[PDB]
Amino acid sequence: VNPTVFFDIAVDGEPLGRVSFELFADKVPKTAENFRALSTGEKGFGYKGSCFHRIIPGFMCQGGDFTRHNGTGGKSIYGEKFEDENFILKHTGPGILSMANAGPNTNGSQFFICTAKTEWLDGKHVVFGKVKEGMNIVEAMERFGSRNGKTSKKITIADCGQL
Repeated sequence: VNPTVFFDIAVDGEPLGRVSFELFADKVPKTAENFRALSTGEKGFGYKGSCFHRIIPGFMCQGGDFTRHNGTGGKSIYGEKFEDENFILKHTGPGILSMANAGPNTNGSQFFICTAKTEWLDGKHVVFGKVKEGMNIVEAMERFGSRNGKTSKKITIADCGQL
């Protein structure tokens, strides 16, 4: 079946709670595997200790830049970038997990958790999972965002792995 991965979220080092994601390996196996492996760290690098650098309430939470912590870095398990696998799945509402990118076929490690329906991203960003448990924790994280995306406290992935 599809893998489930968890993030344990901290706010300025204090524990907030746990989010778990279902990864749609049955429909986007290469994209799901990248996120899974970065969550376990099994390749020697990944998300543990990294931050959510951009949070816009009513839009999305963005993270995954574990090399420069500000949206300019990250890398995939396949190299610096990899292709758009397919666009079968759509941005249907809160909880959707989708890849950030900088143009066609530029996926790395950055991702965003949607907190609203974002249909204008359909066909441009690859959807590859959804929040399974802990959407309330995503809602709590949202409250530390701002209109321009800067967070008022440091939101980090204190631990992560596969359930």
